[PDB]
Amino acid sequence: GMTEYKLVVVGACGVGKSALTIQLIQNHFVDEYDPTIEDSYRKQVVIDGETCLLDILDTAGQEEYSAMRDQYMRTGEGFLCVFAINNTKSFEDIHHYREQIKRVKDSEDVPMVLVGNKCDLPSRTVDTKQAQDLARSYGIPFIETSAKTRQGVDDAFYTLVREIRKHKE
Ligand SMILES: *CCC(=O)N1CCN(c2ncnc3cc(-c4ccccc4F)c(Cl)cc23)CC1
Ligand SMILES: Nc1nc2c(ncn2[C@@H]2O[C@H](COP(=O)(O)OP(=O)(O)O)[C@@H](O)[C@H]2O)c(=O)[nH]1
Ligand SMILES: [Mg+2]
Repeated sequence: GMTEYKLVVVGACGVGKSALTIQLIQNHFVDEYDPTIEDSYRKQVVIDGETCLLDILDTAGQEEYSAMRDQYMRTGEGFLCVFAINNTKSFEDIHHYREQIKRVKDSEDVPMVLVGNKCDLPSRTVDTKQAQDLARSYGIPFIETSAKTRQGVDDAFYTLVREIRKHKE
């Protein structure tokens, strides 16, 4: 039976949670995506030779009950924590997101990956070393991505699957 990995993409508004998710799934870059739209996507991929199904929730601004969000929080196995490299505040927000994840799973050891998105942009205010230092502190990988050019998009989600596989075994 095909293994499924339940992934949840989190981070502050505008960092590119949706654009990352839509790029991985539909192979195009979206200029606007309703920041209030929270949806789940599936895709069949092969990762290190294992055919498997990514089940991804793109979190958003939800003042309303989502039965589907409840299930991904309860049963999600890995988190993509996204900030944007031209948004210092979104980088400062990461710690908040990591603490929420630990609380949701009631553990210090939750599979997650730090993603620095929008690295196609020149106006960079969060440098790579800051992000590596934070990732090293958390004990998690750090990947630089561009939802616009596709740089690191497969790598970020695939690295997350690999962290989940290690968590299992
Ligand atoms: C621009 C709209 C958008 O993308 N968002 C608005 C809501 N966000 C938000 N703000 C603060 N705190 C959180 C915390 C969570 C969260 C809860 C539990 C576990 C993991 C986790 F990330 C989420 Cl999903 C969104 C938050 C950002 C998204
Ligand atoms: N240049 C550039 N723009 C991006 C990138 N990712 C997202 N954006 C833009 O940033 C805005 C916010 O993206 P969105 O995915 O809605 O952020 P979200 O609220 O976290 O899901 C959108 O207009 C995207 O077109 C990127 O990697 N590079
Ligand atoms: Mg969005």
